[PDB]
Amino acid sequence: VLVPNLNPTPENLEVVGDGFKITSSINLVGEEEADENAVNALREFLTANNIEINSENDPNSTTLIIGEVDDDIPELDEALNGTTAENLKEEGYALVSNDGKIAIEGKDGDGTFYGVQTFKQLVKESNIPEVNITDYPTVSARGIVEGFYGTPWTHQDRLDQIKFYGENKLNTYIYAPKDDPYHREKWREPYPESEMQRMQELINASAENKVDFVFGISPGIDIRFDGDAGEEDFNHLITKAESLYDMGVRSFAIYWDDIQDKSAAKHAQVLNRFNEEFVKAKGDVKPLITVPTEYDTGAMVSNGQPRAYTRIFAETVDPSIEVMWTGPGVVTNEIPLSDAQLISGIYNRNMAVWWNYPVTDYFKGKLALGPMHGLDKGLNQYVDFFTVNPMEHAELSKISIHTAADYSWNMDNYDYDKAWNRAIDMLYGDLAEDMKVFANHSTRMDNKTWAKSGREDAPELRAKMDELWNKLSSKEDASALIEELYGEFARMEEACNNLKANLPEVALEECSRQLDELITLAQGDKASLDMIVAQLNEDTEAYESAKEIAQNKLNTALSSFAVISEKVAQSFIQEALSFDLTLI
Ligand SMILES: C[As](C)(=O)[O-]
Ligand SMILES: C[As](C)(=O)[O-]
Ligand SMILES: C[As](C)(=O)[O-]
Ligand SMILES: [Ca+2]
Ligand SMILES: [Ca+2]
Ligand code: NA
Repeated sequence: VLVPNLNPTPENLEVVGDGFKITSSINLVGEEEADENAVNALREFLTANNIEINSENDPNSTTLIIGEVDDDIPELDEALNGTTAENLKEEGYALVSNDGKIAIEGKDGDGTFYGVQTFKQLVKESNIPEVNITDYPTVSARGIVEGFYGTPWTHQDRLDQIKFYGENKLNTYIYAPKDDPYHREKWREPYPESEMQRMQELINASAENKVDFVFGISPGIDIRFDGDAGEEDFNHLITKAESLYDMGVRSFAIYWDDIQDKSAAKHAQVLNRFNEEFVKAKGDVKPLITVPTEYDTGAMVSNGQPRAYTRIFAETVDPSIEVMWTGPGVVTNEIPLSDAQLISGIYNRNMAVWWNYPVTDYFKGKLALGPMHGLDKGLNQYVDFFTVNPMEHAELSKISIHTAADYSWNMDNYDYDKAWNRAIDMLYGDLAEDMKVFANHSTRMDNKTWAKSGREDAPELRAKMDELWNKLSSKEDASALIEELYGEFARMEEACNNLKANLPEVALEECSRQLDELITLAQGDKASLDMIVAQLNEDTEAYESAKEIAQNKLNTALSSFAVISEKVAQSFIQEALSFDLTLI
């Protein structure tokens, strides 16, 4: 039995046997000791898969042994056969499946939860490969920052995301929706009881899935620093955090991104005192997180030094506080190692990243369905906290989010093309190949001004198109390539028609306009080829009809709100329109 697709990619995986079939009922050893959340996740799986737990041990049944390094379970030590989570970093685990026994040992509880996650990905129709795995993340915090503008996620969207994060070993969710005044416009005041159950449902869902629910506060709207409105407003900040602490919040983020009010020393004072009086006082609270007013390299540095704010902020903030930045720009092609080194150097600490992809709020007509791209594979040298800013489109965000889980857990081995393919395969099953056709055309984000990021759209198709123009302007035979391109354009329309018919409403409601748009472009792309063949056949009537169709298909794509494949399927039409074979 083969190893299924896994996400994230485990650090170490060795195929050690032929694989075995899990029995209809199993022996469960260790559930009394092992991490509750981890056991609950196992039980949920076993139920959904029709695998019963024996009330009494039967040596003919499959044995599943679960626990932590701390625990003393001899059945665990036996089944692991020398493999252990003892030497592993936090969230690490060991997984051994060999000859009727599956053994999960976490370095800690989060770790046993993640082991279960790998187990659930390993098992297909009762069959499991025989493997030994030791696994642990590259980066210590890995998650989503809910920082996009436009229509907020629904409550159900959120619950589903949290469960999705847990399944793919993402441990951070920074909560900050624009339709929640208690994070900004009413930052001072605690949640009323009418909003309590909703917030409780998020806190509990997060805790169950080993996701740190980070509560992001943006006081900058109207926060006062100076004098006694300032001792007032700082105490309001404590009051709020205390009312959230009582609900179960153990992680906090304070934003200075939108304030116009701009004093590094004042922002950092609030942060430091909050840190001493709250986060250190509670003992229970994770390191404080902040977003400075200058949060991209262009805004932070000028002329080979930091700008005023950044120098003062870096000098004043406690070393234990987590500082976010977006890379070399707000939305940018890359975070090269050199940029992380620079910023990390200025702050004399490991940085946190806020990565603005797949967010599309700055160019909402296009969907960002690409992988993590442009992020240095050695980034962990200067960064120990990684978040992505997703789209308002929760369901379709899962594709790039899937790749972020792999990038941040197994950075050194991250392969953007393979990770992209794995995301669509795992998310879309039988609809995967059709989803690839469409999503391949919608990875590159570019608002034509300040914001651009992402793998280029449909690169292989781009290259074939370029080859066509090259052959045709070189008096070379392009017969076979013309045939091949007709096939690609027909395949584009076919895949989109399939997705329209078979995608669930939850995806379809996010992408239906972009599906129609790629159909229109595929049809304009076909017409474009018809122009070429017409010229080759010296059929002016066929040329003129195809030209009129191609121009129409281009014009509708340009007018529509939806945007896709600008540099490829769209641009090909304009290229064909302007091309004239008779001059070669
Ligand atoms: C600052 As933004 C990338 O959420 O528009
Ligand atoms: C084609 As590339 C190395 O910019 O992903
Ligand atoms: C570029 As033409 C042949 O439509 O004038
Ligand atoms: Ca335990
Ligand atoms: Ca358009
Ligand atoms: Na033409």
